[PDB]
Amino acid sequence: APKGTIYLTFDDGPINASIDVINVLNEQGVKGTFYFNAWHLDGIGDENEDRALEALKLALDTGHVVANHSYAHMVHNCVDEFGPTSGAECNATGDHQINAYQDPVYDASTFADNLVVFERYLPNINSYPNYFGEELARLPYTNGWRITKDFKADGLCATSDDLKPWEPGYVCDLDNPSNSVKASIEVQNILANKGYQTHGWDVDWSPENWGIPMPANSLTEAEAFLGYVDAALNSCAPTTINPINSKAHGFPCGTPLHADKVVVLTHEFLYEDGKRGMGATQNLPKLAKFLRIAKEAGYVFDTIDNYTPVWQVGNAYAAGDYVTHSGTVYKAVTAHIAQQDWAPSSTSSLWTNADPATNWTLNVSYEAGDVVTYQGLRYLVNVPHVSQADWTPNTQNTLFTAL
Ligand code: NA
Ligand SMILES: [Zn+2]
Repeated sequence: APKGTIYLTFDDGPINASIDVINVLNEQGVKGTFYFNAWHLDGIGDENEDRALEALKLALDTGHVVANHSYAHMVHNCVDEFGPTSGAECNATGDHQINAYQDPVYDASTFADNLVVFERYLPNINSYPNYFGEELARLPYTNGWRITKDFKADGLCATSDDLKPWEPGYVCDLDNPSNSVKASIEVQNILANKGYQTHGWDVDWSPENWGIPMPANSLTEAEAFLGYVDAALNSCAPTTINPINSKAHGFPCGTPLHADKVVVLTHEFLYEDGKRGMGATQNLPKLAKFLRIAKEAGYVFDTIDNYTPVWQVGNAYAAGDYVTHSGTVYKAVTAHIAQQDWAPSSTSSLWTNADPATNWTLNVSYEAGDVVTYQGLRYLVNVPHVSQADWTPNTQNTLFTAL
């Protein structure tokens, strides 16, 4: 059995550099998960991106998973009026993380916009089984997680209302997080209610010297980075990670679904020869070498659509095991072997729904203290129970108390 599973994930494509990263992965059979921003398809993302559509097609045609990172990386919150030059304008100030989330309803809606743009540029995108745009997301800047009803985390220092973490006077108060962080938490919850899972990361393959003129050249070496992975294994890395704005607060250390897994965050723009350094000439070899020695160290590589295992006929499940089935998270009621006619569902006796959503949902094991939303109103669970269709919170006064 493997030492563990690494989920190599790439943020902020599709850009020209994505093609070179993908090719490297393909020559070793490794599949990645790509958290894409469609504004690069529109040509306003201030990267080398004339081949962005080519790169999206290549990701899909060679089996990589495409996921939702929002249309424009929240850059509308970086400028007064979003437009074709906002990306460069925000790159000039480096203020990406300041007021990064403002109106959570609007900001969450830019994940929906992202999908509309993908489906205009690639009309058959939903005929690809590896297109997970509607089901997997990651918030810009934010190591926040929405995995199951009992597996969630928020980056409480991820973004700021004024000061960047290194400026004099910067403070993060975990009991009074920034307005930006509070808005981002609401974004997480909106997406969970639309059926997304969101995944953060354990380790960020990033420049070791943010300060040199060509920072991409300081990308950690393959051997040293494997050391970071090894150290992340089963050590609750999302909470121990540095810098402060990268921590995932509340992450349930030791949760079984994270056991023996390491989610790596990196960015394809770090693997390009250009304004950030000779990332292609120096860093693509580090990537290729990482894949080789990771596999030799006993690791296997997988994509985020398998982080929660997909339900499969014939597999053995223990009580408490989590799966996804047709995109929905379920928790096994009893140990059993899966059979084709008894799949998870809203009426299954073998599974309960354990999506990280907070809207009232059928076949959920509700506990005292849970709060559900139903017909626009909030209800507290009074009596633990498994929900069912007749027990809608507005009419079930024994089981729910309106807030
Ligand atoms: Na889902
Ligand atoms: Zn990003």
